[PDB]
Amino acid sequence: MFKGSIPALITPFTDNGAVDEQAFAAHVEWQIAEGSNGLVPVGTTGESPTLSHDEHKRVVELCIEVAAKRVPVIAGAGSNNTDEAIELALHAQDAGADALLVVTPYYNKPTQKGLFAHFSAVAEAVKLPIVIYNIPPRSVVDMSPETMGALVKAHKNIVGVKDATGKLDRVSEQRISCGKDFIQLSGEDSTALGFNAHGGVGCISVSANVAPRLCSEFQAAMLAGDYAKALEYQDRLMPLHRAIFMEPGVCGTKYALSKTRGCNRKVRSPLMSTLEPATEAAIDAALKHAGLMN
Amino acid sequence: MFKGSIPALITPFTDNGAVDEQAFAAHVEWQIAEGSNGLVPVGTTGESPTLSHDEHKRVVELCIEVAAKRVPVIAGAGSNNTDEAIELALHAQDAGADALLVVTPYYNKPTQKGLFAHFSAVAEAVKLPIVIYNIPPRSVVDMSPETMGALVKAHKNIVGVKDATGKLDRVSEQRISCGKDFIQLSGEDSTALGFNAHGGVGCISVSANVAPRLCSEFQAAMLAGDYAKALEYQDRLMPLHRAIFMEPGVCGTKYALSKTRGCNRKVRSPLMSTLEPATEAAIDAALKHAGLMN
Amino acid sequence: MFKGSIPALITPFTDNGAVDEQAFAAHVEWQIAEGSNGLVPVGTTGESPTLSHDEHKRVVELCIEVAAKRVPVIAGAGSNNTDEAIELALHAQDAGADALLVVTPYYNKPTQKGLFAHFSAVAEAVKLPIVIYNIPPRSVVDMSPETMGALVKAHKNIVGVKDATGKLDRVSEQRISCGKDFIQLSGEDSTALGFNAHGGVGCISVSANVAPRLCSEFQAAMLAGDYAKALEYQDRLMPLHRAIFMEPGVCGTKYALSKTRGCNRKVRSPLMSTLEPATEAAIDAALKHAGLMN
Amino acid sequence: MFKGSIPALITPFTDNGAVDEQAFAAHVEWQIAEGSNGLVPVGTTGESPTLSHDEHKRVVELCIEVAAKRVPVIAGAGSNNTDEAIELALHAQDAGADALLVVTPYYNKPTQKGLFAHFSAVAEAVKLPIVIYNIPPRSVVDMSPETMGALVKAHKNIVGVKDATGKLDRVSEQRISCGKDFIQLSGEDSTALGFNAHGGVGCISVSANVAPRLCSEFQAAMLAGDYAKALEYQDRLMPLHRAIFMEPGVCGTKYALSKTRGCNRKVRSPLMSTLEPATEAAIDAALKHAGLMN
Ligand SMILES: N[C@@H](CCCC[NH3+])C(=O)O
Ligand SMILES: N[C@@H](CCCC[NH3+])C(=O)O
Ligand SMILES: N[C@@H](CCCC[NH3+])C(=O)O
Ligand SMILES: N[C@@H](CCCC[NH3+])C(=O)O
Repeated sequence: MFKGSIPALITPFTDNGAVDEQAFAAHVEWQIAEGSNGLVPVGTTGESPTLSHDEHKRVVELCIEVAAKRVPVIAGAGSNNTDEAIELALHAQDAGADALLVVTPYYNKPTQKGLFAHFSAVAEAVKLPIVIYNIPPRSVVDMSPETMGALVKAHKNIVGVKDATGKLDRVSEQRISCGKDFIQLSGEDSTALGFNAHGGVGCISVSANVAPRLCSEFQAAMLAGDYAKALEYQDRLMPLHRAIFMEPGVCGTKYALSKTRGCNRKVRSPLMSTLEPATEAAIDAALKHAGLMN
Repeated sequence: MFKGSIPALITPFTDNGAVDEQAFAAHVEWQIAEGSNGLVPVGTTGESPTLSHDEHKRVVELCIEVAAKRVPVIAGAGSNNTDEAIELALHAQDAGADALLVVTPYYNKPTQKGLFAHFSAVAEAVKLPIVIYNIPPRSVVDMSPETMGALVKAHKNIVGVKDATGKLDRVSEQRISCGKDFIQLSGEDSTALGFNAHGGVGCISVSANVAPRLCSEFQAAMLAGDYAKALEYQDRLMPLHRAIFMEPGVCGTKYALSKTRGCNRKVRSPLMSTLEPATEAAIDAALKHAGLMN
Repeated sequence: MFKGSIPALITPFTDNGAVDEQAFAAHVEWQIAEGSNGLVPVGTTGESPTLSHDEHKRVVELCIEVAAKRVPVIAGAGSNNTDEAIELALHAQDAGADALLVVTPYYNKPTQKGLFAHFSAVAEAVKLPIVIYNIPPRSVVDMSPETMGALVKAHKNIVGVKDATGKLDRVSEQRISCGKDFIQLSGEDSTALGFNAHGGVGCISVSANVAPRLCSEFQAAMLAGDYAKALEYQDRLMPLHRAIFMEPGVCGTKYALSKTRGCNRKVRSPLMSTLEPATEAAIDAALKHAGLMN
Repeated sequence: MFKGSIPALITPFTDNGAVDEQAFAAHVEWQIAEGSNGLVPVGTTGESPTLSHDEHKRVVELCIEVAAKRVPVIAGAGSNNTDEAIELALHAQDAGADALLVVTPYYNKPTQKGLFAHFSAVAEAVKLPIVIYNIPPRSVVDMSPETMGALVKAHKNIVGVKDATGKLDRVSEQRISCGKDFIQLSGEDSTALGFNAHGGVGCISVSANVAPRLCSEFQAAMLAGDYAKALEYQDRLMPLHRAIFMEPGVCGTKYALSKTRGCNRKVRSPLMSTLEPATEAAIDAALKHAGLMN
């Protein structure tokens, strides 16, 4: 599949900061019931940076168990250390994941050849399909369409991109360098609309955590070529997309879910369990606009 | 009225550097015959910065004359000096322009309140509709959706935006702040596709100078809601969009037209009448890919 | 000379926006009396963008007349249009200027070869020494040390740079490409200290408009190699440097001068004659800290 | 205590990728013998991202052992996860470190309040002095002078900053918000000169790995107030500063040391053990210019 609305799942915690397994399972079940087309456990939105390797692996395991092969599980296996990425990738494969989401190394700022070496090493270590997570706003480095194309040519299991550049011309450039069959998924909720118009086939989504049905219907409209209907969904959802990201998306999302479903707001430091009053007011207004709150 | 494929017309020069009125008229005639839905004389692509006031005014006059009310003429009237913008706007109005394209002040970096004051002064001085030209990559400053919305509320003749931010979420934000009836036109050829998906109704276009029929058909497909067909045009045109802008777009465009139509490559310093061999090779390949050269 | 504290002079206006010749003359006389080492009429801070060519030329003329050859007059002759730069440069030369300040073309975004052609054309048109004004925060383009070095090699009258990159390693790179004898002047008040440590010999200064004596003494300390004393001046002046630029520097400066010397706050649109309360409070506090107000 | 030339030590590896304890010890001995005034084990340059926790802790231990209290050891204890930072900080304290270098969280992009919470939690967990490592080019987020000042007020053991903003006005702003006694150390080799002119008292240095004596003498000149001599060292060292960073600094440094001292170029993926020919040529030329190679 690798298409449609694919939530980058939050990782719920109890007040003491421990992983809340029952809350996570309930979230996954609800996501599937509401029409989410795939699942990304332990991406950015799943607070990958503040989980231990054991916790990361466990959340991936739990997601696979709960999904029960109903929709593809694209497991977060990203690291700025190639050894760690391989370790996480191998666990996810053994646990029964359907694909891997692998971020460009952050902080250490490798060259394009370093990016090639990193992704090549992961691709050679596993048999699973790999989705490249290109996110310059977080990793600073930016995998060029040329480097991406080289990886596609070299490795049959490098199958797609979660493109969080926010530059929609990159979709067009990636079509040229990687082919029309290369799976392009939006890494940004607010531009998922234009992204699919350029050739994208879905979105790995933060907002889908809050509004899985509306997000799935939005993606279904674009698959059907009904962009007029898709724009109606954008009118309905854009205030939420924006409000969730006024402060870190993880925190915006957990606040939104605390209002709609009574989810816990707890996150791990340096993320904060609190938000500014204006952010909360904007999220409240966006939820009302979307019809998720009265 | 203001929609579809709207070329930001080049201003052809003769070898002494003077405006070539014959070549300009022929270009306008050909643009209309090939399906262009409107005309922007003396925008960025028309080398507004290197024309005198007299020359600027004359090119606007000539465009109006040649158009003969067949398509709307949205006259370039931008300046970083409010006095000059008013002077150019008043001339264009007297000459018979249908609208004005007014850029955000460049170099002097005004505040949001300065932007408001600038556009308010222009709007109060004329009766014509005004399209705000928001281009942070050139002007550095960026008119916020809030400032844009305030201008829309304050002035009935502020009717649209040529949005060259390259941030397609801005279209969605401008829909919220300015309304669904606010006329949004892409200021970037390469993302015109996603731009319309977000609610845009056309593109003020550099590439239309070279491929007016293909660009018009591309825009027509999106107006009809046929985004699958629009993507086919993007496949055909993207190499050209990219190649024209490897070096300044004015120079890329004039090279392309020198190959297809024998147009003079002459531009005014600090723009160059020459390009790098790799740029010319890429433009050549793009023209062949688009079916404009054999 | 071309060294020490060189104010980029404000252009005072009367309430109706006309150039106030008597106020300008008084400002220049006071600057010289307080120890300013040179003068830049009609730079950015002189509101070059909103003066007509006639007004630009007149202010340059007046500055030359008032200075009476006591300190060098480095006349603003910048334009994004090579023809206009030459026109302004030739007038300044005829009027008796000692040098020219020539900005990198803004808005139209030329290539490095375009920058070379622009500065070469100006250099060949005049006999006067030229100071390149490299300001990427306004012009977007950035003259590389390689391009700068090429201009120095090609033209004996390209003698220096007003470097507003804010990247002090550029001073070191420019020493390599242009030589140790190349005159480097800071284009940023807040980093004039580190700039001279790297090999700079002065600053073309906004803050010198407000505190010419303190700025001259600051520069004199660095010339003497007394960087400990220079740091004491930085402690005294930094709050003013910062406060003046919270909003556009022209407006911050004119407010500061309205408080200390009763100068008119009038500027030309899109600059504003007003500031936010917090900006005015910060400038007030900075003036008190510097000892310019009680 | 914390001043002068402080190398951010490389971590040498053997060909199997393991930490080379013999080579690391020899490097530390040589650094101290050549005049380095302090040591930072397992910073960015020490490849902190690609070490395991056990390896990170071991390299810190070894550095402390070899130093034998001759110069202060400022142990790398940075993480984007507050729990990990605390774990690493507590180990370093128990091992006998003199201070901690703690980076702003990377990738997860916390708010200013998140930064405050992160550094507060680390400061409360240990008794050791903490140097904040502010590096927007890697972490994206940027600790403001206001947030830094708040941390200084709240915690007596937050004593300094490794400032890698490359904005030298920040030193002046940090003097205001944090006080004149706040220990400011340059996080950039190429602007260490201007940094100290603004009030810095040293540099945590990549280049010191290659040229420890020249870097120590450079810093000694600035401490003595001899900025003319310091500039002479900048003339000698600038080509090396630049060449080391054409590609990742770790790799530039290890190449330089392979030429001068026979050090292994081995790094951990996604860093590469190879460089472009032009980079190696530039490093070669820089070493010859500095008198480190014939
Ligand atoms: N905090 C580290 C380790 C996380 C390990 C589990 N995902 C990082 O962001 O890379
Ligand atoms: N070169 C000036 C004047 C151009 C006047 C005609 N458009 C500018 O770019 O603002
Ligand atoms: N406003 C135009 C013309 C100014 C002419 C006098 N300096 C510009 O900024 O280029
Ligand atoms: N690769 C992870 C863990 C490194 C742990 C040792 N410093 C990171 O960069 O945060």
